[PDB]
Amino acid sequence: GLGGLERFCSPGKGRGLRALQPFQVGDLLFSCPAYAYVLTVNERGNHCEYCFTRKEGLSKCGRCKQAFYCNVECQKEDWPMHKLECSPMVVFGENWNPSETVRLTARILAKQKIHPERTPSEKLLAVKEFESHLDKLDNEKKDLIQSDIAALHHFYSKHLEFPDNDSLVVLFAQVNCNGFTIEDEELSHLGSAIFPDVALMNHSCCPNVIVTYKGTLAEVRAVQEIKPGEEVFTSYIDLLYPTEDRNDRLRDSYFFTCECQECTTKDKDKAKVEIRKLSDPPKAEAIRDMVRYARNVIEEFRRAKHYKSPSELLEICELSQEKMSSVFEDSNVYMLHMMYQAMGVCLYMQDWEGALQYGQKIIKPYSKHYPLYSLNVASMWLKLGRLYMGLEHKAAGEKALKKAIAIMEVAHGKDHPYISEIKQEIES
Ligand SMILES: Cc1cc2c(ncn2C2CN(C(=O)c3ccn(CC4CCN([C@H]5C=CCCCC5)CC4)c3)C2)c(N)n1
Ligand SMILES: [Cl-]
Ligand SMILES: [Zn+2]
Ligand SMILES: [Zn+2]
Ligand SMILES: [Zn+2]
Repeated sequence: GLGGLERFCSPGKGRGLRALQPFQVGDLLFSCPAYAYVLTVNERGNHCEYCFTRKEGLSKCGRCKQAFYCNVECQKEDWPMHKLECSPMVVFGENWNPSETVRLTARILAKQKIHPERTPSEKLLAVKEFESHLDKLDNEKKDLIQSDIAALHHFYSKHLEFPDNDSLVVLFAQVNCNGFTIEDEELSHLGSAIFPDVALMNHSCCPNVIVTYKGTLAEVRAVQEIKPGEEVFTSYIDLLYPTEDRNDRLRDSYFFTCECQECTTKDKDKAKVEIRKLSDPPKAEAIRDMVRYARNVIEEFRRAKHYKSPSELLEICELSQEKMSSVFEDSNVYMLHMMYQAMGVCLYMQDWEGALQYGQKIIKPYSKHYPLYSLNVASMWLKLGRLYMGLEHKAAGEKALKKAIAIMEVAHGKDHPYISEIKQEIES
């Protein structure tokens, strides 16, 4: 997080990261070891707790029987963090339920006790310097923070020395906006982590780098050419959506609005909210009304995922698209969102043919709307590839897997484990 790069003051943005040497597409700018990290509960059996390596036959922790490790080195090395939960899981059993944010924050506190001094993950930005945005948080968020502090005390009281409430409020607020989610090759949620030097990068909607993970190591690779003196920009938000949506998301979490070329011009708003070529052109009240509808349905579906059944979820996706299609083309990003969700439901039901059908409809417009080396696009191709291969559509499967590899070679690097894994899926 230092070679050929420096920390600097980005005008209008704040502290950021600047290139001192050229980078080409695919080049590693830096990697950043996790300051703190946690494997999500639902991936326990499938990944090592320490290093996140996926493989069959992982060795169980003999003390709690809940954690899984590659070997005794992984087990020994994870202990300073694992010790925060090992006995507590035995004590609490099925009542053990700290949120992932609480789990990550407990680790931060343990890390601060064992290694109080600057770590390699903090070459340019320290965890203590993270923005909390505490003065901008509403009462609901502050209430949620108090519930996290209560939970932290409740589940970890035998294993941490707690700072005072005011300090923990700041730390939870910092975790809330600075934590990264680590996702696998299909963008499935693996865990949460703190990558301080990665957190230094400012936001653009035409970013020049992409963040990926090799185990718990964050890696930062160029997705456009970067010249000496140029700022290194990552994206904090999902780039599928139009300018207002993007900025609503930025405002919600980080209390700023973007000033990049995409946001200034809004040149891709029309193509993203692609309107049908009707006989009578629609009127702005009807566009505005359908946009509002779409955004509300997306959000209602987000919640519905927790309590509704799979057939009810598909019905929502189908009905939403039927209503939206008065005004929107199928390549419209809001239509794609719902198809993407319907694809998710099919994969969950193990309806492999139905999932393939949705994926086939998503992929080409989805790829046009995202930047060239989007992990969202790579993930979609990978899912198609695997669906095709399972149904013995070999040529289509090879082709989709190779489209995924093409993106991933740039984003993850050519020697990444995922690529070796996917190349073996083709050679098979
Ligand atoms: C006016 C202005 C200011 C700008 C800007 N770009 C950046 N800024 C500054 C940095 N700002 C923050 O408030 C902030 C607070 C914290 N972090 C780091 C986390 C970001 C999210 N990720 C990830 C979070 C979750 C997972 C998804 C990927 C993003 C973590 C580090 C940044 C305003 C710009 N273009 N304009
Ligand atoms: Cl977003
Ligand atoms: Zn254990
Ligand atoms: Zn391991
Ligand atoms: Zn922007």
